[PDB]
Amino acid sequence: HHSGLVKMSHPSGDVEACMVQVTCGSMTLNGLWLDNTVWCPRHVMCPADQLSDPNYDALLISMTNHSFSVQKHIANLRVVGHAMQGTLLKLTVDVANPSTPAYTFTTVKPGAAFSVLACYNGRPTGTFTVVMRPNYTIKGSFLCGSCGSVGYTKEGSVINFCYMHQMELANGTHTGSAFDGTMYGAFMDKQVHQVQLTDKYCSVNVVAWLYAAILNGCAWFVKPNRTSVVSFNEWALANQFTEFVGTQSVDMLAVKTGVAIEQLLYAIQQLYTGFQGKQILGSTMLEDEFTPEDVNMQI
Amino acid sequence: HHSGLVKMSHPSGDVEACMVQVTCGSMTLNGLWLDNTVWCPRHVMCPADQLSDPNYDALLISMTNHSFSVQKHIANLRVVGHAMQGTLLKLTVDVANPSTPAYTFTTVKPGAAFSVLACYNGRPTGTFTVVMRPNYTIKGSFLCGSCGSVGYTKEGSVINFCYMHQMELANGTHTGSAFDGTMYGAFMDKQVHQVQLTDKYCSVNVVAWLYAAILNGCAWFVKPNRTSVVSFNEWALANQFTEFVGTQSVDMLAVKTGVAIEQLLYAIQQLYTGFQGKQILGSTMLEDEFTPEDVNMQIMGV
Ligand SMILES: *[C@H](O)[C@H](C[C@@H]1CCNC1=O)NC(=O)[C@H](CC1CCCCC1)NC(=O)OC1CCC(F)(F)CC1
Ligand SMILES: *[C@H](O)[C@H](C[C@@H]1CCNC1=O)NC(=O)[C@H](CC1CCCCC1)NC(=O)OC1CCC(F)(F)CC1
Repeated sequence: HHSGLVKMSHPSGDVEACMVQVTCGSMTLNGLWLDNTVWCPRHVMCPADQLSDPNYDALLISMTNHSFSVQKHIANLRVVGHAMQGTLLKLTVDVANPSTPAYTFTTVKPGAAFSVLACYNGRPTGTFTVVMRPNYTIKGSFLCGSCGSVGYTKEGSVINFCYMHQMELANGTHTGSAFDGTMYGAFMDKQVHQVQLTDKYCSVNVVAWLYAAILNGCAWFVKPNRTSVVSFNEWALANQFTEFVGTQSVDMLAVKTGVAIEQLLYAIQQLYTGFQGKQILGSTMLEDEFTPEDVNMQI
Repeated sequence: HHSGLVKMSHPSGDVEACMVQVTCGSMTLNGLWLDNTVWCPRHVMCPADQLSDPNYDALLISMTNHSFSVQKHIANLRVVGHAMQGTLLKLTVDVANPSTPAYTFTTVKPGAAFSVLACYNGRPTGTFTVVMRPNYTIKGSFLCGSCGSVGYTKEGSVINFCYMHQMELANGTHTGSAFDGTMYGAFMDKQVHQVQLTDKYCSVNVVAWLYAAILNGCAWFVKPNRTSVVSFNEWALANQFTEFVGTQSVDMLAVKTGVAIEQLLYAIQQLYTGFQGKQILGSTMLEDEFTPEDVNMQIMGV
């Protein structure tokens, strides 16, 4: 029995209408056009010469409004302002985006999922869902020209913008900025080798996934035994798991199933070292990319 | 090394602007509004007590234009005509959808992937990608209210509409209609237990996935040895694989890597038994849900 638990993205329509192309001299990439503001990565200012260690203060001083050009493919936009905020540019333009959705800015924490609209030359090309990993990188699919693609969640018709794509690490994973301008995971926007920390299992997501299993008729791993939040978090330090942190969302799953979070924490301690011949939701390894909210929504 | 080979859907905005709610008595579901036409599953006509063997032909005659209420959410639309085409209703409305995309109506074949815009009460809520399986079912996530949700691809500026959701089977998979009004597979729009055929591995997609592995620096499974297409296809009949049919998209993966299809058809015959402790792209079994087009786009960008 297919659980129907699949990797699901938000409808991208509201964001597609905000995507523009931004050019600065020879560099071009994607930006996000909200009201009279265009957001893009500041490295649009770098020539190919100096990608190893750009001087962003000197680059910005050297610029005028006329240094930037914004075009819409998904309108006639003139840049009337330019400023830096962390690793992002905040360009001001003269026309307001008529299709600006209600929005907010949020900084996601490890374990949370968000949707990415991948864009090339301001044209949306694909959408996928990613989980912010405990080492503050994401997987997903990003090729040359995708910088400035944005990640977002939704609450109603309210879009919470949370990610603007910046770079790929040598291991093929990715990182970007929040719209407060800080890079996820302290990475520097310099083309200089930087090492991701080790990845961990997102405990709270693993729990949701086993709840999903129980809801689909797979509960052989539920015993009466319990492990406390506090004991489990001590066990997790030593075994490559994140701190467990309960939510209203996870509690709903306990009520639906009759199974308590503590029972699954114990279950995870045992399953960590193997399934011993058994399957769960078609896997032989614990899965940590489905959040509690995914399981509530989809089952 | 992370491949960058992920489940990726088309941007759904072109399709969001076409989704409406269609109501007929008790039943409510989603519809697809293109120009002056609204398409929806015909069982919206069906009263809840008569779902096991509905007489659609008599249900339709009994309706008037006022029996159908159509609401946009993402105005009210006046129904000025109604007709049945196979398992779908074709409603005519007095306003042409001002945001109709260029579109076609092509039925997809097994192994082909498409994007789904899952909707409830005419409100788009999620998008995901599915593969039409050899037994004409799809996986995905569909709950009460999802009927009339649509699946599509986009080629150039043209959206191809290929799926309108109708039902969930006992094993949790799903099926529906093509926009010519046929149901995929044998299925009928009757709420009755129905025999779905045995599933199979999608050979061409397994080859694309092996090519993605080669491109990502993982080719331990490649040997000089080859199996021809005709020989592989005869073997496939006895081992739960589809016939392999090459395409230009696969040929490009072969040109780019230097590895011939026939070397990968040979490899599949050896990897079917198991990988014997190794992995391919973080997998210990063969993956058949990524197409050659996916691999060309996501790894090479074509
Ligand atoms: C922008 O579109 C592009 C996106 C990349 C291309 C491949 N996959 C992606 O996600 N970003 C870059 O190409 C990025 C540009 C530079 C510009 C100067 C400031 C810093 C970013 N370079 C990049 O991602 O290269 C990696 C190399 C390995 C590293 F660890 F050093 C980080 C930078
Ligand atoms: C329409 O929105 C709905 C979508 C279903 C509900 C649960 N998941 C889905 O994908 N479709 C139906 O409910 C469908 C309607 C009938 C009405 C007469 C014409 C033919 C289809 N019935 C259906 O899917 O029955 C299933 C329910 C799930 C099951 F496992 F119990 C087997 C029968």
